[PDB]
Amino acid sequence: EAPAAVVTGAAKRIGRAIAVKLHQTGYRVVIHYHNSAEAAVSLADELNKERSNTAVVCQADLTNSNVLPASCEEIINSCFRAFGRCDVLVNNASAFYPTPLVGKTVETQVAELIGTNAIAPFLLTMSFAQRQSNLSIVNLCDAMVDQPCMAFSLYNMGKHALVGLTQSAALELAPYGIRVNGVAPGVSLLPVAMGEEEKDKWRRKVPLGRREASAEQIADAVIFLVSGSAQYITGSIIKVDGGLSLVHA
Amino acid sequence: EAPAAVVTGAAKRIGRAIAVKLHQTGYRVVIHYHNSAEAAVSLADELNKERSNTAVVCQADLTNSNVLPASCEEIINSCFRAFGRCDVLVNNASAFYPTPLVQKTVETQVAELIGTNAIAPFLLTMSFAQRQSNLSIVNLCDAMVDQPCMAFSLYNMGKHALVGLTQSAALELAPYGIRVNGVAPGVSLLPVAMGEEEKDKWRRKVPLGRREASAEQIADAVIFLVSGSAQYITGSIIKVDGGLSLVHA
Amino acid sequence: EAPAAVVTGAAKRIGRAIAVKLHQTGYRVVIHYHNSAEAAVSLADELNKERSNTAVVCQADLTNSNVLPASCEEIINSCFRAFGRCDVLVNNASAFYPTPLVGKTVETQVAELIGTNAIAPFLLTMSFAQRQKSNLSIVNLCDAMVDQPCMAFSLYNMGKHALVGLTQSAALELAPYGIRVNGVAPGVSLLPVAMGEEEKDKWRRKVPLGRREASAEQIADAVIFLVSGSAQYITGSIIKVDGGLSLVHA
Amino acid sequence: EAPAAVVTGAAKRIGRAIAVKLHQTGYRVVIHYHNSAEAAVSLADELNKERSNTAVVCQADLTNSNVLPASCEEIINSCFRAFGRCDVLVNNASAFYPTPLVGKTVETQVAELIGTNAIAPFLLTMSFAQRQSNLSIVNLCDAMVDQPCMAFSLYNMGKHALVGLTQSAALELAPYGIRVNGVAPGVSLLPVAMGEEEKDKWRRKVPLGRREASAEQIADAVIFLVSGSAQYITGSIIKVDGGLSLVHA
Ligand SMILES: NC(=O)C1=CN([C@@H]2O[C@H](COP(=O)(O)OP(=O)(O)OC[C@H]3O[C@@H](n4cnc5c(N)ncnc54)[C@H](OP(=O)(O)O)[C@@H]3O)[C@@H](O)[C@H]2O)C=CC1
Ligand SMILES: NC(=O)C1=CN([C@@H]2O[C@H](COP(=O)(O)OP(=O)(O)OC[C@H]3O[C@@H](n4cnc5c(N)ncnc54)[C@H](OP(=O)(O)O)[C@@H]3O)[C@@H](O)[C@H]2O)C=CC1
Ligand SMILES: NC(=O)C1=CN([C@@H]2O[C@H](COP(=O)(O)OP(=O)(O)OC[C@H]3O[C@@H](n4cnc5c(N)ncnc54)[C@H](OP(=O)(O)O)[C@@H]3O)[C@@H](O)[C@H]2O)C=CC1
Ligand SMILES: NC(=O)C1=CN([C@@H]2O[C@H](COP(=O)(O)OP(=O)(O)OC[C@H]3O[C@@H](n4cnc5c(N)ncnc54)[C@H](OP(=O)(O)O)[C@@H]3O)[C@@H](O)[C@H]2O)C=CC1
Ligand SMILES: Cc1cc2c(cc1C)N1C(=NC(N)=NC1(C)C)N2
Ligand SMILES: Cc1cc2c(cc1C)N1C(=NC(N)=NC1(C)C)N2
Ligand SMILES: Cc1cc2c(cc1C)N1C(=NC(N)=NC1(C)C)N2
Repeated sequence: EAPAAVVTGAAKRIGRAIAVKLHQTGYRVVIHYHNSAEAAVSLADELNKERSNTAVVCQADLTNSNVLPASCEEIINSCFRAFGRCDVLVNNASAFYPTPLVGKTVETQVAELIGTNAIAPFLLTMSFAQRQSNLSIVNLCDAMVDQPCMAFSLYNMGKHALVGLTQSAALELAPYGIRVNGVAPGVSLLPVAMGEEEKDKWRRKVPLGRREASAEQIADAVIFLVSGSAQYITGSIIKVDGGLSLVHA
Repeated sequence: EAPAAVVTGAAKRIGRAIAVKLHQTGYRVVIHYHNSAEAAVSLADELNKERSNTAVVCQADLTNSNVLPASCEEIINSCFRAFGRCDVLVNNASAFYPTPLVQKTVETQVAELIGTNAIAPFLLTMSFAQRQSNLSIVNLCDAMVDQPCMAFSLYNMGKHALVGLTQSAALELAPYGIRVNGVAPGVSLLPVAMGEEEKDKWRRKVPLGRREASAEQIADAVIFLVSGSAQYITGSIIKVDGGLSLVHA
Repeated sequence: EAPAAVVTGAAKRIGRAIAVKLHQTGYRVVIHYHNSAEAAVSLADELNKERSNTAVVCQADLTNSNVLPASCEEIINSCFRAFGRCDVLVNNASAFYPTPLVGKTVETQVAELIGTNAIAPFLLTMSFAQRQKSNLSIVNLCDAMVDQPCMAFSLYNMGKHALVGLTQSAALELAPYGIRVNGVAPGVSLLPVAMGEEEKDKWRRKVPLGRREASAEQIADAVIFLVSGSAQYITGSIIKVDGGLSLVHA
Repeated sequence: EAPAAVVTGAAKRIGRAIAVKLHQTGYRVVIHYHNSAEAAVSLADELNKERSNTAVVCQADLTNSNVLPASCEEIINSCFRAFGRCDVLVNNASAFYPTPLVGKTVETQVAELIGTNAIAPFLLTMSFAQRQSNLSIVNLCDAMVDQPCMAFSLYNMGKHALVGLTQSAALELAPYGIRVNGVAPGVSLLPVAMGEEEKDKWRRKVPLGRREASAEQIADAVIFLVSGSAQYITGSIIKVDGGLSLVHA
């Protein structure tokens, strides 16, 4: 009987790529989504047409609040309800937007950027662990956290917190046989609303090929970390950035 | 006239040593505190005896909540109301306690640990910057963040987020001439409630002299970073750890 | 036609496991060695028994010297001579022993530890790149514990740090030629056969993930990933394979 | 009696600023140099005019070779011969030039870049420690070593090695009371042969003031690390880079 995985923010883009590649490897998947209901259901439909009763959707807001723990617990519960087990958690969902130091309130900005990128991963990790084979968690990090975009403090804080979670949880969950690792893209699929000229400015900075990573390339590193070929790896973050983080100003 | 500094959690231990040292260097000081009212008032009294009208107290809970932004605005504002300027911010206040992944409600644990260690520092940084010469911010980090204590995930997340804030704010505030740096203790004054035997266990691990840092030694590094001797340093984090972080398991 | 790989220090242990997995994946290999001559020749023999003329050996001392560049060029040359191409270089060979700051001379310690761990990797990378005439890559065997080093191993540690710098520098510089450069950083893997079990257990007990050392094959699995089409966008990265060891405070 | 310091490559630029400031602080100094004999003697003359018998020169090639240990041993001996003691070692001398992977031989390139930047620091460290109040070593590192200049692999290798030495020697020498630390410039005094256009190009990248560090600014951080205000600091590398290393491509 097939293992099962939760992928957060899996309706589109990198999360969908990761859900698809896990499914093709033999996983049943929970496709978490927030606003993208149609895309989520559409993906689950495609996956179920390939193998029946192997995909489900689960809607959750991952903004920080006093109910975020309940929400995270429910996402994990959804995997146990559909599949009877939960082998892999992929923390992919991420809010990303500028929060200049010098319109959402600042309260909202902190709640969304810290909640999605860091607090929700921690609460999902807690629920995943409490409910417990090749068990692992993969966190989607950011290769450029030490050379950040100007005016993105809250986003940067959240991704650095996520690094701290990866290490702390790797350490504490190791005795339970749960590995915890990260994949850190540089530039991968560009924002939908980004103009082509602005996309090319990013592409030209990448040493390896002057192009963004495909979603599938990101997913490839996720698949490695969840596989038997990574059974000794925990607390590691693999950059998948085409050399981008190595380029000086 | 004399420059002014806000020091958070400045009633006792390291924050106290920082407040004293800045005051001895010629700063007027706001001593922020949460529960230690008697100690804070007592410190202001002692400093004011040295030089009249140079120390005040400001009480605030730095727990994350929808009122935290207003609280942080108020702290900065207290420095302006007392001293008519605010030249230095020291983010020292910190909650610290275990938050096991497998085990106060979880939402309280999040609010306290992430609020004090990261979100309060971000909001203070915003309030400080907006209100704006040798301007700088010093964040109290942690030298052991990459080799964390077992079961301290939320604390570790908060301190990693603080590293992210230090970098992101250094970059963003550099055009305004505000420097942003960190000081990362290893083992300094041990928890008052920790037994002498457990304290000795940590002391024994420290290569440089088999002892913890004094609060004064931590304050020394803060003083350097705020000084004109650090005029070109921003985005740097100075460990003050006696070599502890270099020691393998 | 099959690709070809050079693996340094490939006679035994992790270098051996790397050569074997590459060979199992379809690579032709050069097994470089220094003192383990019988093990190197027998390994290549067992590989050639599996598939004819798919393995050669090349002996070289990788101590720093004025002849080291020539040796390194010859190692790369031996891959082109045998197989007509060189797709993969694995810098695996390593000297490891204490060099306290406070039976070899210091100049010998410098030459062996900096030579094998850093200078020879640089010189091999140079010859590798220059000889290029679809998936080219270099993998450098780093060390997960380089920021929490063993007492009295300054030269070793300096060599492994330099190796980090080479991985980054060569990744940036070689990216325009489509050559990826990455690292694998073991924590504790195969401990010396001769180390007492009670000593081995001291190390094993410190590892979070299973209180055991990595197998050689576990280390090789990461190299195999980095050289594969699943890692085509990865360059300049160093994957720790340490079971959480570098996370553990003193 | 006044303490004594060895500064390598001290005839010009940053090493000169370091020797000057150490001298202004009360230290007697050994001004090591390789080719700059006139500039070295001129500097010794200025310092001895200020305080007689407080400065000496010592010539040495720091290229790697089988006699480099003897040369490093002699530099340390020259401090004992002039001053009767050796309290501080500043590893400042550095060769810097491109060594592309694709008129010096490669053997020479290796010997010069790895010897000056790494092996000579190790051998000086060894001799410093073997001949042994407030003892310390300060290594001049490089803030940009993780985002290196294209075609500078040997230089980068040497500076990364120097980080490893800083850590390993801090750990090993701590029991003897010798601290070991680093200062990592970003862009400071720009090279002798660089056009105005190219100087401005680098200046423009620096967040904090769009200018390079002064030699004195670099020296200020060295002074801090050897001072009594740094007595618990060992194994630390302080970036002095005006935020340069924080800037993405
Ligand atoms: N793409 C890139 O270039 C890079 C990506 N990364 C990281 O890789 C991962 C994937 O990147 P990418 O696919 O571009 O991510 P996206 O920006 O496309 O976001 C992924 C999903 O996050 C979900 N999400 C956003 N806000 C919330 C919220 N409040 N509650 C719940 N879910 C929410 C959304 O779900 P929905 O649509 O259902 O609302 C969204 O589809 C991220 O973690 C990202 O930070 C790192 C660096 C670069
Ligand atoms: N001591 C050490 O060994 C180490 C220290 N550090 C860092 O150095 C800094 C100072 O350390 P140390 O002096 O030991 O710290 P403490 O643990 O003594 O905490 C400092 C102050 O933080 C304040 N604080 C705690 N919770 C809150 C809250 N909810 N709202 C507002 N303020 C709050 C308290 O104020 P009050 O008393 O008024 O209630 C407390 O006195 C901290 O940031 C710490 O993380 C890092 C590594 C180790
Ligand atoms: N095993 C572990 O726990 C760890 C391993 N590593 C790294 O992993 C890699 C593989 O480790 P492992 O298999 O244990 O390494 P070994 O200690 O077994 O050494 C690997 C090979 O290096 C060769 N070598 C040594 N000196 C020279 C020299 N002067 N000239 C040429 N070749 C030489 C030897 O070849 P010969 O036998 O033919 O003389 C030896 O077999 C190394 O780079 C190592 O540093 C990192 C962390 C820990
Ligand atoms: N300046 C900057 O922007 C940056 C500097 N740094 C580091 O800061 C330190 C000082 O920088 P800077 O003053 O610009 O350095 P320089 O390039 O000016 O060199 C310092 C001295 O090193 C000596 N040196 C060079 N080769 C040898 C050799 N073979 N043997 C002995 N001594 C030798 C030279 O002495 P002589 O003149 O007597 O021949 C030279 O004057 C260096 O370690 C450098 O890497 C780091 C990053 C940036
Ligand atoms: C550089 C960079 C980093 C990113 C990033 C885009 C770019 C260009 N993304 C990040 N997170 C999320 N959630 N979405 C997007 C907008 C695609 N991180
Ligand atoms: C190792 C260690 C890390 C610390 C730490 C103590 C120890 C032993 N402290 C931290 N933060 C806060 N707020 N207080 C205290 C308890 C003093 N970090
Ligand atoms: C970026 C940069 C890094 C440097 C550097 C200059 C620049 C611009 N220098 C380095 N080391 C030595 N020895 N001299 C010089 C040339 C001044 N490192």
